[PDB]
Amino acid sequence: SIYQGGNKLNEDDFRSHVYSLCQLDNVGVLLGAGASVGCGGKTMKDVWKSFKQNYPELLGALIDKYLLVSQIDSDNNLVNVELLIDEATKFLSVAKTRRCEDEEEEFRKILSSLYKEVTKAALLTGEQFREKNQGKKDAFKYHKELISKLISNRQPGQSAPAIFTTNYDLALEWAAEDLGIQLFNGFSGLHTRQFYPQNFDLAFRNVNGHYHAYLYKLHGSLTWYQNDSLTVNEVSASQAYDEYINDIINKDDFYRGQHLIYPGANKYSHTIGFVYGEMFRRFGEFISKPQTALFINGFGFGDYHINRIILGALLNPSFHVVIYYPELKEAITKVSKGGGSEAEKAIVTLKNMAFNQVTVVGGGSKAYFNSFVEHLPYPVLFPDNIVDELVEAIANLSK
Amino acid sequence: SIYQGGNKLNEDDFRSHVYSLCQLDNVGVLLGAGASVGCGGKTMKDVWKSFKQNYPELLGALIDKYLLVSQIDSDNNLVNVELLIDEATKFLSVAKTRRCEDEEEEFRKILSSLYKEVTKAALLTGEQFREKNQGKKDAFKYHKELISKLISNRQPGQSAPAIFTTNYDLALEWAAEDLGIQLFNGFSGLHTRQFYPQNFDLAFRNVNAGHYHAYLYKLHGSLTWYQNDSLTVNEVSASQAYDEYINDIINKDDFYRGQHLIYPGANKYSHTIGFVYGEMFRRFGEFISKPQTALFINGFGFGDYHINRIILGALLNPSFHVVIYYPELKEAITKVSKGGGSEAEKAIVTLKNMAFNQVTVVGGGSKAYFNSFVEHLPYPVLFPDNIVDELVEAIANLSK
Amino acid sequence: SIYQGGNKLNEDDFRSHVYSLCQLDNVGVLLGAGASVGCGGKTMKDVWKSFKQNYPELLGALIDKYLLVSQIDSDNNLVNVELLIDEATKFLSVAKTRRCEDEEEEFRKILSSLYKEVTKAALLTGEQFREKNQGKKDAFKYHKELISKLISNRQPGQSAPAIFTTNYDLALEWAAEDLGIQLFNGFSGLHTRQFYPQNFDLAFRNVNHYHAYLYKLHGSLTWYQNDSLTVNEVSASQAYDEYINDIINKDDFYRGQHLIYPGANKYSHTIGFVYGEMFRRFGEFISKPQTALFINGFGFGDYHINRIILGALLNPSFHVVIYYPELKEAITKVSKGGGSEAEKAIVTLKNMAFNQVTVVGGGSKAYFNSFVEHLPYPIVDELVEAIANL
Ligand SMILES: Nc1ncnc2c1ncn2[C@@H]1O[C@H](COP(=O)(O)OP(=O)(O)OC[C@H]2O[C@H](O)[C@H](O)[C@@H]2O)[C@@H](O)[C@H]1O
Ligand SMILES: Nc1ncnc2c1ncn2[C@@H]1O[C@H](COP(=O)(O)OP(=O)(O)OC[C@H]2O[C@H](O)[C@H](O)[C@@H]2O)[C@@H](O)[C@H]1O
Ligand SMILES: Nc1ncnc2c1ncn2[C@@H]1O[C@H](COP(=O)(O)OP(=O)(O)OC[C@H]2O[C@H](O)[C@H](O)[C@@H]2O)[C@@H](O)[C@H]1O
Repeated sequence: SIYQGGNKLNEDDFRSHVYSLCQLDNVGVLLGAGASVGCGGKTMKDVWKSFKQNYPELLGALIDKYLLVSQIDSDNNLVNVELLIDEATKFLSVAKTRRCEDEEEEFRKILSSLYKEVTKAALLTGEQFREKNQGKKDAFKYHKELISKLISNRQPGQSAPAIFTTNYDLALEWAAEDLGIQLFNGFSGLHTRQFYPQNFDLAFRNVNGHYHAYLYKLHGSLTWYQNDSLTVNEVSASQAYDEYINDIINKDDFYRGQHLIYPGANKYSHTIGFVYGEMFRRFGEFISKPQTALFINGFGFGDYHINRIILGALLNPSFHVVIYYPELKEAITKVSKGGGSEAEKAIVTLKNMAFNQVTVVGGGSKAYFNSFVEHLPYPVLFPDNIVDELVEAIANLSK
Repeated sequence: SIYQGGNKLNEDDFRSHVYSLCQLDNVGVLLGAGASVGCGGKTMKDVWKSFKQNYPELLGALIDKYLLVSQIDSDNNLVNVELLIDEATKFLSVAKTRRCEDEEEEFRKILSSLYKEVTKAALLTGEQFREKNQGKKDAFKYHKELISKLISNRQPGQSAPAIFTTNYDLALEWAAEDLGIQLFNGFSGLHTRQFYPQNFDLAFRNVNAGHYHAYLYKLHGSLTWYQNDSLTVNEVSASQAYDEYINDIINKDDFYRGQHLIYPGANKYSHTIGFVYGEMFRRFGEFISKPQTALFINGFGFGDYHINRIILGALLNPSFHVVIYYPELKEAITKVSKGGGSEAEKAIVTLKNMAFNQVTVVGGGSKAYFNSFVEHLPYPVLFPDNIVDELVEAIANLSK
Repeated sequence: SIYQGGNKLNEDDFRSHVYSLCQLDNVGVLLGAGASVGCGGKTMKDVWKSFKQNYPELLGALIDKYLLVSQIDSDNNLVNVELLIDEATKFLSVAKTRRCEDEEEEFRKILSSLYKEVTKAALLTGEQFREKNQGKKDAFKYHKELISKLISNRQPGQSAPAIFTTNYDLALEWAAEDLGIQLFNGFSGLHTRQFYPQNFDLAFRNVNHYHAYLYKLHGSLTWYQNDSLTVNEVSASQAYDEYINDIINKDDFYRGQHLIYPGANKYSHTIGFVYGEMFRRFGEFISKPQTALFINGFGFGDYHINRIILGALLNPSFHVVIYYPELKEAITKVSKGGGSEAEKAIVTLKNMAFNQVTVVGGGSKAYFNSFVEHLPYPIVDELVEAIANL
């Protein structure tokens, strides 16, 4: 269930290790798309089912004329969405050069439908997306505990925690604004909010309140748009819903560059994108510094970039990592049978190393977001220890 | 029924935490109108009960014509005094603007008939208000104990304790004058006492090194303060105050003309002649924005907007600890579970559900009274070997 | 006329004195409603005249039945509307509580008309109010200079400049945003903004870039109190889509205790708390040592600001500079028997025998624009265009 360096580890020692791992100089987390399942989110598996059910006509064309997907994989619902986008874009680009009008519309329809399906699963509240004070609900009660535990475990003279994510939903912002705390994401201004890369080096100070954190979104957001003027703007949720989200969801018009996101395999296709590179540079720079700990939850290991970056970080004798993977036993069994997908071989390789700096936690339902939040400890405000634990010695001498 | 951070803890851990808190850089306390119940005071509910009995026709007119209070709200004892006073003042002002005649005098009578109950309930002793040695009785023992416990625990090179209150009575001055302690109030002189804001930074000093003193802040004025036409604040003794201007209030009727400085109102910013009220709150705000600070609250009912806001906004510091006493706690949770309850019943339950270790809430009914509050305070240890007795700790207890 | 406590000095002495004042520890700038006329602002006189000439049918009722407008002041255009709105709201609340059905609908018309007249003179851009980068226009040019130089004067290790304004229009925010400088106004968040008073003591510092404070005395067009008992804030576009557009382009509709401008709802603690906070912060700043305050665009028509300014003059290190143009006319009016209490208060400061007060009067001598270019002084476009060519 719990492995450290290829061996087996118990529970009490695991808790003691986790407690000691939160006292280092740098602590950070990385949250995937499975972390927001309890708040009302979806998963890429359900997107395929929704697309298949809602659009029964385009699937036939895709499987018949263009041979972009196999029949058995479609029936089993085990197809990769992040890969079909690249093939569809390549097909669209090839046809547009030779002036073939019939194929362009048929591929634009597929792209518009798939993008419409993707965006709808990030609202988390349906039509209630345009209301206010959504952070007071009971669903967003564990994010608040996570933030409180991450920030309360700090000593004066240390650095602030950092949070990395690969989602689009506005759960972290709502949870943080509920408690009245401020997060920094490189934006500033109210009426005209822009992106300034140098706003990541600013911290609070008392002239005569010391509670803040950073937040990096590695794949954009649902409220960021570009006007092609080499600038990026951010607006509120109700403003965005009134502007373009409602039209995209309901009017079923053709998709354009209303909002910038990165669904796909090759992230370098967007040449004029200068945000993605900046965020990944900050991630890589944060990793390299010594005396660092990192907790990973909700990640499916389906990205070449991230799991290629992680592997090279273990040559530093000051980097510790904790990885949660629910369905570990199935992957272990299936790799020995001949092999499986590329996502599972990576996690199997990590488990089998011989360094005492990698820990993998499995166990199905007990390696979820709630359990991960529960494992984090509370600080001890006031540290005799010479007789305090010796009082119970009299009690246990009463056999 | 003791909670911190949403969890629960026992008595021994609570007492150890209380002992730990008392030896910080700064220590303070905040009292309310519930702490004077044991000394002979009364709450606003008794004030309303007396008013409804003593003025039948005024209540009837209010119910029938002016419609300020509904028939169902009054009988079940759920009315409010601050909002009623504010609404009556607004109605009087609009009546004056409309140049009315009967409404003006009727609302003047209504307003003048209300301050009498407050002044009557603020005496704590009755006819013996203008007498000497009032602190020698047995009704002020616990206040003396609290003052002694607060003063004794301090170490050389630290800051003097501070006390805040929202009362009109003199339960603290009588107790402090019996022991010989010299409180600093913000006044000077004997034959003419004036409010100088610059005296809040003065400390005693002996040429050969009495050493015991403390500060007192009254947030809502006092019963012994009157403002002259020269925009000055003067303080007198109890005997002179009783003799000159407060005797006529009880015996006679309709003779209230800004005689004493009190704020029974929900909002005080509309009143634009009071600057001491803004003076005390600056010190209160400055006190709770310093590192290594602790604060105890007892007798407060969370009925003030400004205090609630300033307390809530002060929890963002990482070196602030607070203890709150609130006797009827289970009922508030039960009423909130249905989504209802008053705003006061919601402010307390919101605080209890925080995820920080820097907040503590105590309930239990009769276990969270003023008498029990003083008992939890620890006596200092003088000479401490304390390292060899811990060896004997196991030996001493050998029953079986 | 340019007099310094009753004496006269050349321009060089004035420049040296203002330079010495600008080299103090604490500085502050106070602006009134007269500062907005440089880009499309309006004064009380013009709006009152327009209301008189547009709705004369209900002015007689306001005088005969309610007794709200002084006839002599109305003819002389010497009436305050800010107090009138507050008393109208009080009257409406009293009528609603008393359950007077006939009288309840009467005050809706006057309140709607007053709010329609008020909001027409605060957009400053008309129908283009909901666009972006509106601070880039040439109209908001001297505001950039004022803010930039005020920030530039401050030396390292000292405090930050403060700005007090009575206008309730989005004027300084555009200039601050387009300049590239952050300002703190006691609000935080993006999706749901709330008012936290304790934000006026924060600062920035690079771990390996300054700011300024703004105090809106009477609120703004964006601050509004929703159904919940909390104070919020919205952007210009959202407010325009929500309520600003309707009240200007609708027949008759009134919500009630919803909006928090201009200094209107002071009878509610939830709404009066912010006003009290601004008053307290102003008073606290005024009563600090070695402070210099610059006044401009204020008509001295308030019974509260004048007295609190007068009381603070006890300290020998509190300098006040006033910019009131019509000084010689004031002297001529004072010469005869007739006079006004406001102008008597204004001319009282000229009876001082110490070199701290300096009153500037005349024509262009004391204007909000001219006041801007009195403080001392402290490409990319070509490259941007070259890049934009592709
Ligand atoms: N309740 C739960 N709590 C935690 N983890 C869970 C839970 N339920 C399932 N899981 C695990 O959550 C995981 C679900 O994996 P998926 O979200 O499809 O893969 P990814 O995270 O790489 O996709 C993120 C995409 O978002 C970007 O836009 C890019 O397109 C990324 O590819 C499995 O391990 C489940 O067992
Ligand atoms: N024996 C007791 N010992 C301690 N506390 C007690 C006791 N009995 C009751 N309490 C608590 O004492 C508290 C007071 O009951 P509340 O009805 O809020 O008092 P008020 O209405 O007279 O005015 C209270 C303040 O609110 C106003 O705005 C003014 O600022 C007043 O100062 C409750 O928690 C009681 O349970
Ligand atoms: N270009 C100009 N240059 C100089 N002064 C000017 C200019 N244009 C106008 N003025 C002067 O600007 C002045 C405008 O005076 P008022 O608008 O009454 O002052 P406030 O609103 O700031 O005062 C606030 C109070 O007003 C409310 O009623 C409440 O009582 C508020 O508390 C006149 O003297 C003009 O000559």
